[PDB]
Parts: sequence; structure tokens; C-alpha cells
Amino acid sequence: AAQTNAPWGLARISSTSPGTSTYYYDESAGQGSCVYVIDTGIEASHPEFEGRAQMVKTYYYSSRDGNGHGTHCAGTVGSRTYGVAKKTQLFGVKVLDDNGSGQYSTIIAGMDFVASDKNNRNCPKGVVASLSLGGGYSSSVNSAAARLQSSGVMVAVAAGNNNADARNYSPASEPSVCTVGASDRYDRRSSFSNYGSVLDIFGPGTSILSTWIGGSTRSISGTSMATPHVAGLAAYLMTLGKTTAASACRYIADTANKGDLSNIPFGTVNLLAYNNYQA
Ligand SMILES: [Ca+2]
Ligand SMILES: [Ca+2]
Ligand SMILES: [Ca+2]
Ligand SMILES: [Ca+2]
Repeated sequence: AAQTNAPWGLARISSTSPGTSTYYYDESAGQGSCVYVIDTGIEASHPEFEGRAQMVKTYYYSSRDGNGHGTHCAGTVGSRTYGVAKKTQLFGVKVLDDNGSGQYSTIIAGMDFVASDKNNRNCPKGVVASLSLGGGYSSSVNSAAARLQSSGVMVAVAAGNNNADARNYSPASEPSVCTVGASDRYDRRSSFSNYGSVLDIFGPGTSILSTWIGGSTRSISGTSMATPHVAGLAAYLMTLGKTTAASACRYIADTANKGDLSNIPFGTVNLLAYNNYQA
């Protein structure tokens, strides 16, 4: 399948080169795989989710997405226009309030919710979680991402937008989960992108067009938008039976566009997410 005039990120994860704008993908498109978007929530009712999105959990008065952050990450995962896995099921888990922030105890409770909630969902192709959130190191938050991963969910986490080593951030610093750095359309490390030995992969991060609240669209930049690209890819690759929840991050890194990114700190992997799809 070929989506002409796609966002630059989708086009890049189906490309050996930068500078193309056609997303190529197997028409299976992650069907029968679930991606949990742990975030501000999702506006499930966006015409771009075609009813494949629903809120399954909140730790606030409303499960709505008043923020947009989580509606925009869900979108990069499995929206029809701006998604990687255009047929995946999206489960919104609102750990972040509409200001975009949350307590670490609530985020932990959300990760543990998914590790269990998956046993209440039809995900025959497997389960993915996209954590586009982060803060300082916390062995407690790391251990929650570890558990979620260990429960048989491919965990993709932002490195963090601090332009520092991700070793000092959670759940970015957790060795067992997929830590995603950000790249821009010219294959440069996004100026904001965290780096280090803990990083496993890069996704498109800078100027990422996706879904927004009010049934709208807008472009926003972060490791937070790299993550849903990787999250999406893992969903896609799992539905193709090309990898599993446990070994997805490794598989993505084995099959990645190597050496293609500039301004990658020595000792950080030079690996851009690649679907490796041949039309
Ligand atoms: Ca674009
Ligand atoms: Ca987000
Ligand atoms: Ca976002
Ligand atoms: Ca987002």
C-alpha cells in the first residue's frame, strides 16, 4: 500500500532515503494488534480514528483529552492519515491531566493497568504501549515500564527532550523497554532529542503532523512524537508476525536505517526506525 503526500515521518519509516513524501506499508496495517497510548487521553471521536480508538482508563474526573498531547500521539500510532499502523486498536490510558503533567504514582498505576488490562482486550497480533511522557530518574517508574514489558507488551518510551543523556530520565533510562530518540526530516538528531547508550532507536520527532482535539490537526515536535512512530511500527511488525512484544525493539533496531543520522553522540546508536517494506 502507498499513501501519497503523507506526513514526512510516515514516508521516512518506509524509506532508505530522506526527502520522499509517500508512506508504503503492508495493507494489513497492524490489524488485530493493540497500542495503549499512556498519555493525556484520546479524543476517540476524531474522524481520523474511524472508531478504532477508545478510552479504557483515567485517573481524573474525565477520560476526555482536554490537552491534545495524547490525541496527537494516538494519531501518529494508528490514525488513518497520520498513523503508522492504520488498522491498529488504540486504547487511551489517561495518566496525565489536561495540563499534560501527572504524579509518578499515577503513571506507575497506569503502566500496571495496561499489563493487566490487555487480558481484557482482543489483541491476537500482540500489545504495544506508547509512553510519550518523562521526567527525572525513578527506579520505581523504570520498574513499572520493566513490568509492563515483562507482562508481554512492547513498551516504547520517549528518550526525553532535554538534549542530555537519557540515563537521568524515567522511564527512558529503563534497560528492558524501547527508548526512542527523535530525528528531523533532514535525518539530523532533533536539537531537543535525548541521547546515550540507553537509546535503542530513533523515530521522526521534529514537525510531526497528526490528530488534535476538536477533531483538528497540528504539527508538534518531541521524542514524544518519535515514540508513537516506533510504537506504531512495532504494532505493524507484530501483525505481520515479523516480531513479538519482547523482541520487537531489538528487531526494529536490527532492521533500522544505520549511520543515516547526523549529530548522533559517540556511543549513541545511529538507528532510524524502518518498516523495511518492499511494495
Ligand atoms: Ca510534512
Ligand atoms: Ca503525548
Ligand atoms: Ca504530541
Ligand atoms: Ca503526542
